[PDB]
Amino acid sequence: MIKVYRYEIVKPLDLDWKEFGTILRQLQQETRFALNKATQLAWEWMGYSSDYKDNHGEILGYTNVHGYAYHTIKTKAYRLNSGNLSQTIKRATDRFKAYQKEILRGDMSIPSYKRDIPLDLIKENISVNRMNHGDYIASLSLLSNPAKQEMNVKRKISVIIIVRGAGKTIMDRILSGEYQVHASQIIHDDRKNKWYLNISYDFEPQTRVLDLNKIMGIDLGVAVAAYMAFQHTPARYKLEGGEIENFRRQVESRRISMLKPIEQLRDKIANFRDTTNHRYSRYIVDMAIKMGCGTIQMEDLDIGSRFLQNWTYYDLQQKIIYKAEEAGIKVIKIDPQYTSQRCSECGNIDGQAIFKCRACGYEANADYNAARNIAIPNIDKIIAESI
Amino acid sequence: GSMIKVYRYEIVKPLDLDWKEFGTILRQLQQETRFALNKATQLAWEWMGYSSDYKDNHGEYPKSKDILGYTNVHGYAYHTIKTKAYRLNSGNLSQTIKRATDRFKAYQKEILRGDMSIPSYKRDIPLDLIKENISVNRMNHGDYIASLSLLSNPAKQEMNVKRKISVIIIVRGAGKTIMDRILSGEYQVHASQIIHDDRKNKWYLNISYDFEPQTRVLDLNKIMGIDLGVAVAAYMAFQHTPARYKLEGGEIENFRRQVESRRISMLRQGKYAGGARGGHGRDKRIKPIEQLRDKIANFRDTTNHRYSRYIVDMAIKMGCGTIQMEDLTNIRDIGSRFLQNWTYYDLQQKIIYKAEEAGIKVIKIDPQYTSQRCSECGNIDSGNRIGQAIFKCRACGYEANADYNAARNIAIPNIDKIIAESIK
DNA sequence: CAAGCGCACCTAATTTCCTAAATTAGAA
DNA sequence: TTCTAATTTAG
RNA sequence: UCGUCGGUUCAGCGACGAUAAGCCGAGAAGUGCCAAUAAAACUGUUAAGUGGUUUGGUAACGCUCGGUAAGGUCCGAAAGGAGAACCACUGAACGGAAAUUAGGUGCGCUUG
Ligand SMILES: [Mg+2]
Ligand SMILES: [Mg+2]
Ligand SMILES: [Zn+2]
Ligand SMILES: [Zn+2]
Repeated sequence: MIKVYRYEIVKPLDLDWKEFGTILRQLQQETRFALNKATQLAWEWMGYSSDYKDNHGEILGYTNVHGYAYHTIKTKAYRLNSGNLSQTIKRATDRFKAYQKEILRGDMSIPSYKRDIPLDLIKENISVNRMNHGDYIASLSLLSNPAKQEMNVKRKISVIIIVRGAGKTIMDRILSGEYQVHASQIIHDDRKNKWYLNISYDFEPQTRVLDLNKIMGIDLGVAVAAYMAFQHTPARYKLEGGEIENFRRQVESRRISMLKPIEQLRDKIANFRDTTNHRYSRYIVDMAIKMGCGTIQMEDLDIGSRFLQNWTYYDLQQKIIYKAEEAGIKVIKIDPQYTSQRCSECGNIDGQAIFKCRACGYEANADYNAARNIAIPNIDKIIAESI
Repeated sequence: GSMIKVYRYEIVKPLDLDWKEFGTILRQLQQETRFALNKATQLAWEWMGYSSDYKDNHGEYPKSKDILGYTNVHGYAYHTIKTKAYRLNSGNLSQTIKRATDRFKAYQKEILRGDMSIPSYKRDIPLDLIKENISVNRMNHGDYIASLSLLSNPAKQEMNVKRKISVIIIVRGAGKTIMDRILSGEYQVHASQIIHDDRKNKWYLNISYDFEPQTRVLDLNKIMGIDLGVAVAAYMAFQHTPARYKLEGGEIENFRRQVESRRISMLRQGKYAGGARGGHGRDKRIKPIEQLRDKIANFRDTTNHRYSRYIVDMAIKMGCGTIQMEDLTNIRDIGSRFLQNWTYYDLQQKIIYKAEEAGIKVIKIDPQYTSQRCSECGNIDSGNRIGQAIFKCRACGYEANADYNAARNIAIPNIDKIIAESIK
């Protein structure tokens, strides 16, 4: 629903980077003053003040803590926009109400705010418009009428933001109407000395319904117990078998030093293999329902180079199929052929740590490549056509 | 005198109490310590807010004696927390509060400027014990008993503990040398703490004490230099003698990589795990890595303890009086050193306090071209040759390991001034 | 694999601290 | 009546 | 292979536990979901517009708080038994506690 994305600020559109930078640092002092004062006033509002406060010298007229704080801090913080001051004060007082019980009990001292504090912004005070020559501009309303006059920054402060990549996909929907702005912030990073514009956006999450056209493959890996990949998204999931290696070392050592006892150790092995299969099968199907795939392609089932070595391989299929087919997903058993020794990037049919295509040069994890290769619709034939 | 050190003693059995009553007390007082620490920090921040509003509205700062009724924020904090943390000893509560307010007073400028957040104190806070509230007496038979004053007058009439709480402590090994000196008078017990170790479910009596260091006769013109190398954990060289002493690593990050790999492997396994591992909060889901609590920290602590002792012993064995090392605050050539994620500050901090017990002065110098300057000719080639291993300069043909010429350089007195006057 | 957000959990670097004097209440 | 442990507060 | 005990850390050794990267119970502070309700603030002649507050329920949560194995000896046929009593090795080291800053990691949602 409410997600954020950073857009680094290139340069001020009408100001210099010195005059613009100075204004931001003054608005940062007023933001931090408002955040700390709103905590003091929320500290008094809850009746937490000590006796000496209103005894030697120092109901209130308003209804909420935000109302009492906003009017008190309004006088001094006269540079921030009146809208943005409400959002800054709301953050401080909502954090005090969140931590109220720990503050009273004594499990926490007091909420604190860092020096390089973000500058809040409301929906109506941020607007992104695209210029015809492929430029992205974000007009920001940051100053109040008294501050605009003194600072000679009349109109809004426009900044150019680098929008390239996933941002251009999100941003181009904000301008159309699919995504709508909710709030915003102007963050500062001291390790790059760059200003950012976090534009939170509100949307309707996509409803993922099972599709018989999206395919999720499974790779019985060598260093990973299982690997999952998709050809419609770079998303990947891996069923690592760190617990399986430890159990096999445990049993072997106990078998050596065990020389009924052997009968009980064999019974434990059968249970572990079955339960691990249940956990492994459920994860595979759950990571398929999440991605909206309705087809699970995999191999058909000695020890092999596969990570599981000796294992109830046939039992795992009869639990992958049963769990997948309880949710509408079908299973296609595709022979391995040369899926591992093939390039998913340029279709180069042609150690095992990283696979590097000799022509295309794509280098990625071998188990991941063997999973994308399996994931291709009807990979079995297209390899057979080349071989 | 002049040095303070601690030694833990394990508490085996509480005399005249069960382990289910003493454990209940020790955790009740572990919550009043957290309350006192956290509430006394609120009063320091509150009083600071009052002062800022007073100066703007009245010209000059207010006086605590006239508004709070006390000459310090510590006294007012004691007056307000005394009614709620009524189980702690008054002495112990006073020291606990003093730590909270002194921390605030030390970093008050940073707190106002936003550079430092207001301190917040955790659940498993150690329990404070003053010098006057700790007494160790050993019976003839050979069993040490520590008498502790942990309770207040209302508490001693609610828990039915008429006198101090006596606990049996194990005193063996180097703890026997320290304790027998405390019972004599060579060492004076300072304010101490009670700590809980979660891995073994054991309570330790961390006793801090004061001891006069031994003063060996060591010339101050003898300097040993230490270089944290790339193929060796640390290298030591001297200017006067062509003697080298090297601390080859052996096992340094083998431990760290084999602990993080399990920690990530355990957490990643939680996504597909047994039914009982989910649905019981954060602790029961991250529970498998609770066996890896401080294995890395303890391994790096003991390993650095051995290295510092070896380094200081070589300085004493060769008669060295000054130990010059690098000031790595500038963050120079990290990762490529033999130690990669090691605690280079724990090694340096340990050498300092283990050299002052030996009467050895420690001087940190600014590492600038230290590993690039040939130690015989004195010609700082901006580009030496090889990245590591053998280093051959071109004014003299001097050949040696890059870690021995980086330890024969730090060993030169006032080399920090010399190097600058070779580039300006 | 990458990037935003929310949370918590680790580890390194770094600083500060590791009270006393006087008064009172309870016990022999 | 002495005194040893606990409380209180200045610096 | 990972842990428990042998005064602390590290390693070894002796005995023991291990499917422990496992099993289980209550509950309602937070997220999520559901049903009621609509404050502050802003822009506006008003009207209206933006914004989302407050209460209850539910129990899916890296939701909260917890429980669960591990030296010898002894009683107990055996389970089991009081954190009951007693006994328990070799080498190196043995200055810590709290907080803060910074970096990283994992989990969950969205997107490429
Ligand atoms: Mg051990
Ligand atoms: Mg030992
Ligand atoms: Zn290719
Ligand atoms: Zn040279």
